[PDB]
Amino acid sequence: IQPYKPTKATIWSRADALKVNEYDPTTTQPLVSGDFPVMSDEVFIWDTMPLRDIDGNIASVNGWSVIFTLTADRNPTAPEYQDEQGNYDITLDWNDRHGRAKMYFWYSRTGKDWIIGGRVMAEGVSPTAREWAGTPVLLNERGEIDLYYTAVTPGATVVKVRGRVVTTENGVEMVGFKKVKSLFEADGKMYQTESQNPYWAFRDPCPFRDPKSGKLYMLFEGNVAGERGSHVVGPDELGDVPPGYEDAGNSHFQTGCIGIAVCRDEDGDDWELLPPLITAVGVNDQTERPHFVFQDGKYYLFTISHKFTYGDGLTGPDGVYGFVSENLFGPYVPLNGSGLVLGNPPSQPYQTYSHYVMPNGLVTSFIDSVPTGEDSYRIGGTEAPTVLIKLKGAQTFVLEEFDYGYIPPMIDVKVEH
Repeated sequence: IQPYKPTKATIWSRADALKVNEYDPTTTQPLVSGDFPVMSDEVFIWDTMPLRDIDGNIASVNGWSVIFTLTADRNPTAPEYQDEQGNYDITLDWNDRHGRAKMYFWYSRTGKDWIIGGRVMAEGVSPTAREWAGTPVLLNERGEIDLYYTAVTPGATVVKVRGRVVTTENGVEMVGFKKVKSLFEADGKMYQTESQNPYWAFRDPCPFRDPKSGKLYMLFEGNVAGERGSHVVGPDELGDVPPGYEDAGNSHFQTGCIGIAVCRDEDGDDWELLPPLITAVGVNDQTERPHFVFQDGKYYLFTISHKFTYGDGLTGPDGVYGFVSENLFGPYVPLNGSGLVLGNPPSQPYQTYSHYVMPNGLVTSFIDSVPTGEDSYRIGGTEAPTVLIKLKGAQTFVLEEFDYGYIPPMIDVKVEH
């Protein structure tokens, strides 16, 4: 016997969070311009999910880059959205996107200047009208794709649906996404359920093949199991806080975690829930969109979070946070000491969201709200400038800004059917 340390969740502690610096130029997203272009006059987009293989490589098909987006109609003539003066209020329409979300695809041979493709699944295919985020996995040279996504209301279930990408020299179609299969939902002993918390999270599947073992696994956002309000911020959740910073307040209401499941097969058909990789009790309620970059034989685990969802007595920016380990199952340590990788600038604290760090270092995000004066602002619902970061040991560094929605491929796949 070679004894190994047992797998345990890594705790993102209150003490770690006290290190978050909102004013670090190496970990701040570049300022979005108030004159940003808008990709569609018919729909809003937000969470953007590039087509990729199971190993994480961003993929084009016959030269076409492809992205999937959460999408919602714009409703400029809806009476519900007319203000006291009879003028459309975009903010109300934008805020209502989540309740009407559906998956679209877009394509381009340049990795930008995206051409809209429309719905991936015909209306009524999804068991839930709300289609929340996940990952489109390109499977093979026939163009078969497994779309892993979150079927929301009733409940929140990780699901997948098979279909195919078909290309011509003029564009791209998504065909045959007809049969949605239930994979798993929160269990109540590891991950919190709706019964335990009406505000529970269970979403954002990120399947991957582990580069070391070759086994399939999948990340997702959850909350630590237990009745809402029953969690305890104990010594390990508090961490090594400095004098005067011992009060946890009511931070036991913040219970985010990064979950992981394992597949019993190579096809991503039958999955088993494992205990969480990272927990943030007393620190943040929302560790969204967990995803990996594998680099230098290490595991870089990124998650997106909000200022608003911080534990009582803590703060930090909206943006991307992350952790690094030598091993899939930990232990992880916070990048840059605090966990913060790329925060929104405090002068434009909601400019972007739902970042996705790709293995080439490029980070894509969507534009939310950009100030244009002391009191005024513009809504996005369109892609933000891509920004390059460098991962170096337990540090990250922001390097260079690229065009709006620039998502170049890492591989090209020749597809025939």
